[PDB]
Amino acid sequence: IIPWEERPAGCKDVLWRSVANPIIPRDLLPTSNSIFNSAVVPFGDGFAGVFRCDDTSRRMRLHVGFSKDAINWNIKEEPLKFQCDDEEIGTWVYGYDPRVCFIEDRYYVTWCNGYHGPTIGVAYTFDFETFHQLENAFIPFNRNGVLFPRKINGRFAMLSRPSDNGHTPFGDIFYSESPDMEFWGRHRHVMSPAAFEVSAWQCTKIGAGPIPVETPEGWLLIYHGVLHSCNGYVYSFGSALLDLDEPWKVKFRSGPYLLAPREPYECMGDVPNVCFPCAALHDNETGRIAIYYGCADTVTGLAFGYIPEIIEFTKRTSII
Amino acid sequence: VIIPWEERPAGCKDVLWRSVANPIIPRDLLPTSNSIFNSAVVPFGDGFAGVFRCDDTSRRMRLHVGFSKDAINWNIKEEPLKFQCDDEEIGTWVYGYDPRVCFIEDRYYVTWCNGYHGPTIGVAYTFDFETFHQLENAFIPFNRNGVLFPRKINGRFAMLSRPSDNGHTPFGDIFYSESPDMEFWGRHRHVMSPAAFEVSAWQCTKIGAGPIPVETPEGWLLIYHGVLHSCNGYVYSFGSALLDLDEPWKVKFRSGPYLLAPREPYECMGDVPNVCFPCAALHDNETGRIAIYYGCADTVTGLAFGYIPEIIEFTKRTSII
Amino acid sequence: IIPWEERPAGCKDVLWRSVANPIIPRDLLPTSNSIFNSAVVPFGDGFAGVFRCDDTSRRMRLHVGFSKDAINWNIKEEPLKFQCDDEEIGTWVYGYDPRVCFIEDRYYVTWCNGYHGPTIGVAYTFDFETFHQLENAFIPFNRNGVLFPRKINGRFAMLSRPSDNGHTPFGDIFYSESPDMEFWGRHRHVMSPAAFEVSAWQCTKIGAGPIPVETPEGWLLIYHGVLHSCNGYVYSFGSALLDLDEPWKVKFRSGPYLLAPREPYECMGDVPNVCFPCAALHDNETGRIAIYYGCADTVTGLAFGYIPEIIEFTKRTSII
Amino acid sequence: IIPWEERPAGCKDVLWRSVANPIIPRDLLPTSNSIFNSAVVPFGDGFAGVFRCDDTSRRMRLHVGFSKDAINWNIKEEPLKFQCDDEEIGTWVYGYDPRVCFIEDRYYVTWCNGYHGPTIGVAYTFDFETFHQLENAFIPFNRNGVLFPRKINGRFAMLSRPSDNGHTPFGDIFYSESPDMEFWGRHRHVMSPAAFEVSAWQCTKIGAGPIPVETPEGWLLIYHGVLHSCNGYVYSFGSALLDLDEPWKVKFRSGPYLLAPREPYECMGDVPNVCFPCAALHDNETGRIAIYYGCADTVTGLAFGYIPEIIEFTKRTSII
Amino acid sequence: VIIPWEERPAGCKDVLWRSVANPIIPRDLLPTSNSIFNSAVVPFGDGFAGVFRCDDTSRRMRLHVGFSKDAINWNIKEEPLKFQCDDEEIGTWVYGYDPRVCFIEDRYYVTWCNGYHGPTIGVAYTFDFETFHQLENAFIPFNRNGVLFPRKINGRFAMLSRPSDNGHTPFGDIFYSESPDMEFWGRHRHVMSPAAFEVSAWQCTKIGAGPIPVETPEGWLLIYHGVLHSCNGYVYSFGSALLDLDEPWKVKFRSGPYLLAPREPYECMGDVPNVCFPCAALHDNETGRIAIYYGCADTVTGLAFGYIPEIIEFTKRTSII
Amino acid sequence: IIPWEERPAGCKDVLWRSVANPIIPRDLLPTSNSIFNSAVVPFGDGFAGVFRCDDTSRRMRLHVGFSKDAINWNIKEEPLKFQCDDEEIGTWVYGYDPRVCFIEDRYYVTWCNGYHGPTIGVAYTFDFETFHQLENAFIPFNRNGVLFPRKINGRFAMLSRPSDNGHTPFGDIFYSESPDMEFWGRHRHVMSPAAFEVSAWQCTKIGAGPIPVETPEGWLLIYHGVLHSCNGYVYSFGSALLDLDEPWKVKFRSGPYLLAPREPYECMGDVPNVCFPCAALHDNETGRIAIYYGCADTVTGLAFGYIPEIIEFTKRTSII
Ligand SMILES: CC(=O)N[C@@H]1[C@@H](O)[C@H](O)[C@@H](CO)O[C@@H]1O
Ligand SMILES: CC(=O)N[C@@H]1[C@@H](O)[C@H](O)[C@@H](CO)O[C@@H]1O
Ligand SMILES: CC(=O)N[C@@H]1[C@@H](O)[C@H](O)[C@@H](CO)O[C@@H]1O
Ligand SMILES: CC(=O)N[C@@H]1[C@@H](O)[C@H](O)[C@@H](CO)O[C@@H]1O
Ligand SMILES: CC(=O)N[C@@H]1[C@@H](O)[C@H](O)[C@@H](CO)O[C@@H]1O
Ligand SMILES: CC(=O)N[C@@H]1[C@@H](O)[C@H](O)[C@@H](CO)O[C@@H]1O
Ligand SMILES: [K+]
Ligand SMILES: [K+]
Ligand SMILES: [K+]
Ligand SMILES: [K+]
Ligand SMILES: [K+]
Ligand SMILES: [K+]
Repeated sequence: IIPWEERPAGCKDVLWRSVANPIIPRDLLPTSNSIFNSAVVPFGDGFAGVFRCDDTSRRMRLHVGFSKDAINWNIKEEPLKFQCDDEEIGTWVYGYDPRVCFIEDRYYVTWCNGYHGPTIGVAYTFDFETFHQLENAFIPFNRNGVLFPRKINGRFAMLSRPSDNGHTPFGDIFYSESPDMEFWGRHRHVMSPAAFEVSAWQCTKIGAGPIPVETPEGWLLIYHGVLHSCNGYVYSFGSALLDLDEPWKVKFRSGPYLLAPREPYECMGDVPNVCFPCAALHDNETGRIAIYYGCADTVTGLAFGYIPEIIEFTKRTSII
Repeated sequence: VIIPWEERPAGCKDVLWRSVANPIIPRDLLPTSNSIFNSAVVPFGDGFAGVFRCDDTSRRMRLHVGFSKDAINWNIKEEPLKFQCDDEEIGTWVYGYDPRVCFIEDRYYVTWCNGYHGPTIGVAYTFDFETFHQLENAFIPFNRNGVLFPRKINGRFAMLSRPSDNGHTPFGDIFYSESPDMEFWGRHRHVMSPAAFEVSAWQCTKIGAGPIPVETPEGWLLIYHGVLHSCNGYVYSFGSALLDLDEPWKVKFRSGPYLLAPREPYECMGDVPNVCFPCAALHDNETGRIAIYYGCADTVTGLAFGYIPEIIEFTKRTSII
Repeated sequence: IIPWEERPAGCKDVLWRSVANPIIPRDLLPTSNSIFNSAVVPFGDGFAGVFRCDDTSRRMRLHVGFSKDAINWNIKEEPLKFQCDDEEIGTWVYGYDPRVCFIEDRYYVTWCNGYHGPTIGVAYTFDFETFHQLENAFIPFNRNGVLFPRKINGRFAMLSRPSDNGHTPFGDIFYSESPDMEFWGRHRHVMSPAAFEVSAWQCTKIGAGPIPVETPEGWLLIYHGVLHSCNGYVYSFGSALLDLDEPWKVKFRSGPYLLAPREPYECMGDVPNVCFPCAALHDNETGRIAIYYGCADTVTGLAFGYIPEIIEFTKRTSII
Repeated sequence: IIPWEERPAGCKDVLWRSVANPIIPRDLLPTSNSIFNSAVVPFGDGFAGVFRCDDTSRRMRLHVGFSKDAINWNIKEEPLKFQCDDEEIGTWVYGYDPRVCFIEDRYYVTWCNGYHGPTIGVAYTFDFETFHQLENAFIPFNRNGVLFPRKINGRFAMLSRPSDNGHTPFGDIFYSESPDMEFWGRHRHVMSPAAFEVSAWQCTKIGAGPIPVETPEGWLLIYHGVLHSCNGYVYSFGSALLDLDEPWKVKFRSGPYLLAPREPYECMGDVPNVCFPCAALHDNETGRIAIYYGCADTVTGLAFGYIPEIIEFTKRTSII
Repeated sequence: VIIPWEERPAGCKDVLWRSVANPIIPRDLLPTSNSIFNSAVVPFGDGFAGVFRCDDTSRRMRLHVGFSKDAINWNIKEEPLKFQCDDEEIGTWVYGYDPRVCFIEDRYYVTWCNGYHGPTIGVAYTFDFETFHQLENAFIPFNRNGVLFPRKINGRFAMLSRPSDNGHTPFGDIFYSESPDMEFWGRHRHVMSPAAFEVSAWQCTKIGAGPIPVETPEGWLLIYHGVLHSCNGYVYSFGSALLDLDEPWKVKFRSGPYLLAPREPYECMGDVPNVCFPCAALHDNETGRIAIYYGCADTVTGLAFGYIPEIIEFTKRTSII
Repeated sequence: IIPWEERPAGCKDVLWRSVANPIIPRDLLPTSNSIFNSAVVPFGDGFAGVFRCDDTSRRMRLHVGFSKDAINWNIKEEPLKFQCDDEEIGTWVYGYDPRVCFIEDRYYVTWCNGYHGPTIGVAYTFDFETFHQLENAFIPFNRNGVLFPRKINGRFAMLSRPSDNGHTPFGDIFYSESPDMEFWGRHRHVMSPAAFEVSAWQCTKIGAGPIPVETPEGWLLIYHGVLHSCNGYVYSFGSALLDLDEPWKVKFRSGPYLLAPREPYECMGDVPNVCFPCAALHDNETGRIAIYYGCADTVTGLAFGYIPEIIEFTKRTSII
């Protein structure tokens, strides 16, 4: 049973913000400075997740949380530690940008893990108590690693986003596969930022957000895009539809955003003008989807909509 | 013509004061608008018309016509304005922003930052704010902040402009040019450069012309923006200068202080924080009233009021020339 | 008798903001745009200060102010002018970043003085009416000059911060001495920005804030640190303890910040996301300290704490 | 009778260097540092030109020169000074990049003229003794202004190259017309730099060189292209064919260059790795063309070819 | 195999010495070649073969096969090498540079910097140097300086690489990766970073693998390039390291001094001034002789010679680990 | 007796290169990569110097050398190590840019000393065998520190050049005084780069070269200037005359350079297009001066001229 608020009266938008935003405040932990990625999944008869909680030292750590209702979170004060046989991959430097999904028999966590710069860390859990760390999937510099929630033609699949070691001024989404969660390959380009004249909210760089959502015609991808203004980056998010069998083949890609920084909690904070989607919960029998997104790199917010309406919007407004 | 007006508050000593109704145009007036923050406004018939920059939810820059009975409450067309053009190449639409409008002699002219292998100044005319006829782009890229004078200067059309680059330009002088025919342009003259940081830092990075010049007996009143580069971005403020009536590239007085700078929440939070960008004015020489339209945070449109003679006085008193 | 508010009920922070913030508004003077450094000291029956008041031409000027309570200030409308026999040094270009302290027999004012670029200007006063300018202490480019409030083994001492001629993307704190307030030397490195992975609020650049506060466990240094986000700089502030006798030797340095931009008056304004500490009043008998800080380069705020608590926080959280 | 050297036996190149290169040395004048644009034309008995000669102050000045054979030049020691009735336009700041051609009844000179940054200066001369300055054709920033040698459908026509106020990192060629040599307009884009993967010698920026040469198949445009290596720009040059009646319409554009820096005089100098074409003399009866080019921004060189061979090369290798 | 060789010049105390015949390959060997400066060379039958980076007079980067009896005088094919691939997406040619070639078990493999939405490491194999069969690109962009080990390491193929950007990259660490199958890659391990400027400035900006690692009893001998960033550009020098045999990401010794730096006119002047870029080596374990191929000023190819044990001695003696 | 070559026949230049250049080659020492500052003085029976010799690790080290004739040098293989009781200042990181002169009773050496970035190191020797390190004169970032060869009104005096921590894109010359060779002050701006349109060889940055040369008319300062081309920096050098009593007051300053990179040893090497003057020897009786200068940051060269001729050239071509 997923978090839900009905479409506000008179609202014509395909996605609408929770009137209770933010749902997770910056100061939930005794030394939290900000809490703004919430990689959430159903777990048991409630919910679990891995949260980016930056502390008052501005260190980036991951913490486990649990919730009965997916809105009020009980986040562990101790940062998440990963078990690793290999001491060098198991060395912690930093971590941010978590994503979590269930694949076949267990939950997988990806995050941007420091190993001589940003790359994609990978781990699994059965219980959100012990996490077994796997090889980093890629060589740096890479982030916005997002696994598909089932195998594709008998291989694990992940979207990713080649980066640099700074505030990267570019970014294409890529797709890769693995037979074993250890060795990765068959890299395919998915998409590039759009031209400024076509769709400027996604003209500087783009990156995958929540775990891809399967629909009968393809994968619904919710992804961030950046616009470079004279005064900074503005992060908005939107939707695309990927081919089911070869998800690097993009079928439709929204011209308009789904959501952009509007509210004071999106516009003011540690990084102004940021809506960064990180997770979603959905129900295919009602079409309902709830999208979790970071707000100003400070707090966490929720937005709601219907999958069929998002799909119709993505096709009708498509730039491809 | 009855222009909008609010009297200055009790105890306010400022030369310009904001409308208590700001923002006068909201970001979501149209079903697909993301922001509406340039308002090129003129008297038209028994009321007012304008060309508005309305950026949509794809963050595309388009121009839309609007009409108003009082110049405060606007009815803006949902569909973007399309230009008619004799020439297919010039007529091709890439993007448009930064509109300005004025009447010269027998018709309304519209200039805008028109994409043609980069930003340049598009030119068109209209008799009715329904059909627009596009003329040659006035200049080669890169250029924007094109603003016509509202009459010919010694028998030639005249336009202020602002040589630019293809990004968020880190420099910018105002220039003046003439044309006998609205097709060929020349006699380019430098008007002014940014001020020295230690003299007037609100206008030390770059400058550009705003509203159409307003003719006064003490010269053309130019209201123009200026940029300060802080560690966290650009701050856009605006101020005033007086140009020679006959040779308007000769600046006679230029203000040290700004007239208006970002202060209010609607100016300090939005798509581009800390921007007050003036785009149009309405004025009444009988009363000396002036109403200046300005975009706020690249999100919404606001209005500010003052008196022409008080602005002239301020410009002279505080002149850095 | 220093300004004080009790720590809010339930508040676990070492420093807490005044509920009266901002204490100095942007428009206090007829031509002020912003008022955000407040170099304050006790004087006579109350308080005096040197204030950075940027005007509506965005020029950077210094003005003298007086207060009876150190909260409600009466600032002179006319900028401060300095007396100097040397016309070359005496030439005013611009001035910002003032700091003020009494040393032995008079008050000294330092500021970021334009002399072919930013350097540290120096002047004294006996009465806060007439100010007499001394030689600039250093060659450009330097700022964040902050004198010790007594001589150190017989010499005047000053912290500074080598810079460039723009929005400096680096910054270490240095220490220098002078026998005579004219010739300076014995330059020693104090500290550098921390590593991003250890303490990111202070990983781009740092600079000294208020006059050092003598304690039995060392000089308490309150200093700003910068984090470079994709959208610009975020200024926070924290604490270090310097050796009493050789103050370039850092004994303890906080990991977490003491204060970071949170309130709308800190997050929105001429320069968003800035808390810049400029002065402090303290009472060794009660342990109370009141720290003045510029907010968003627009207004002035106050924050309160106890010196023993700040000492304890600095030591327990030390990254060295 | 234009200069000529026959193609060496076995030489397969479309263009070949004079064996006498450099034809103008850097120290020809008592104060010359370098001499490296040579805007040459037939005049009377022999030849005349306008030369960029940078002095030992590294100032950029134009000088008039005369030659019997177009190879050995007698350049005037004193810079060229223009007569102008408008004192504002007639103010000399700097000048470089000259081009000279006869149109109708007199010689026109264009150059990169300082007027609050680079723009295209214009003047005329009947005798190469007195030069009369006209209005600058465009607003800054622009350079590489090159006139057509006759009117095009009753209007003067000029190629130009919108620029910035530095070492410009971009550059498209544009075309403009004027009824009167005063007011300019009908601006049209001619061509942009090529894609890196298609033709990298011309992928950063391009600019017109010699006066266009009229042929039955279009205007022969010889133009420079830049490649941005890790160690700077490399200037090469190539060929295109423009429509006769509407010269902004490009018919053919070479993939390969015609000439690139190879010789020590091209690869070592004030600006290493530069071949910058500035003029040509040609003879339609024989098809001979002689192209003048600056070498390393230090000296002037000559290269030879046949117009029909250049045309066949431009077509065969066309990237349009 | 008879590897090229010249004895050390009389009086010469350097560990490596340039051929007196340099450049051994000129820039205009082919009718349309602009420059020829990577030479990925191996023994083949009775002579030598290689894959050469020949940039053309359009300044396109292509790979060409060549053959030589002596490894000094090369017969390079006029037409660029084409790869067979049955996946059209991966088999699309955009550009290629930076080849390296070695024999592993049953065939020759060739890696190169292959354009696939930016630089990455392309991989192919050949049995005969006539037909080349392309495999998956080994990594996601941006990467280059991919260099295979000449045997499997504990049953897996192994490759050095170099994470990059899509420009003239201002950074660069060498990495190591493994693959069981020449298709999927993983077990990524950091090998080394640029040195500190105050320790060894020829290798302080970025580093990258050069020739195929050469196996010694004392480790893998890695010859690699290093960049120094002067006010006027990058200077590429090359030096030596020894890697653990079994875990080649563990560096045992790393030279402080360079082995070779741009000195000669053919190294200092050309398309990219001040570049010595090593691309291949031939060696003879019986004699200890090694011949190192290197690109000179991105224009021509040179040769340098030395003795493996003397290089090992120098690497240990001068080690900055 | 200082080295001398008479001006080549007909040569009209104020300064002329030695026909023996380069006088010091790059490979004098077993591990030298380049040898290109040579801070030279008369000593005992001949000459002594401190030389910048970068090694084959590209480390910057200073070495002592001696010569009978000041042309052919015997440079010590071992780098120079300074004696210093203070362990903090005595720590060696790197050193370059040496300058040497005799002041009153001993030889002083300054150099660009690494101390948390570049600053001016200072030391003395009586014998060119043992060198005794003093305090760094300034806080970083600074270089091109050049002492005057006597006291000025009872104080030691030094030119310097505020910098940054990279390849500095700016640079003015400053003057400072010290009563004791420990504490420094009375900082005065000497000169800034010229405007591009006035004198482009010196329009990016400038810095002092050889020790100032006393004349009856003022101090002859030989200094470098930088021009920023598209392909890098070009270092040339020229002359100014400073007031004898107040040497920050410039009396005349040359518009043209004295010398600029022309020869292959100046235009090809580790840093192309560099002539960097570092020391001079002179004879007041004859007016002869021999100027040592770094060539392409690879080798050392010599140029000769006459002090009165240099002075008249500086006056006649003065840009102030
Ligand atoms: C603590 C901090 O500033 N972290 C940021 C991270 O939030 C961001 O996503 C990345 C890219 O812009 O840069 C930094 O790693
Ligand atoms: C869509 C968008 O971000 N447009 C901006 C425009 O508003 C701005 O005026 C111009 C110059 O700074 O840059 C961009 O074109
Ligand atoms: C008027 C203005 O913008 N002044 C700022 C000043 O506040 C700031 O501290 C300094 C460094 O960032 O740069 C500028 O001088
Ligand atoms: C003196 C000097 O360096 N002049 C150059 C000029 O030669 C060049 O064409 C232009 C663009 O790169 O920049 C500068 O004006
Ligand atoms: C054609 C051309 O300039 N190619 C270069 C290539 O040689 C170089 O290795 C790379 C990194 O600097 O940049 C470009 O791809
Ligand atoms: C080894 C090396 O590259 N040193 C240079 C030095 O020669 C130069 O003067 C300084 C300023 O450009 O930068 C670097 O420190
Ligand atoms: K795709
Ligand atoms: K003017
Ligand atoms: K210290
Ligand atoms: K065209
Ligand atoms: K390692
Ligand atoms: K001076």
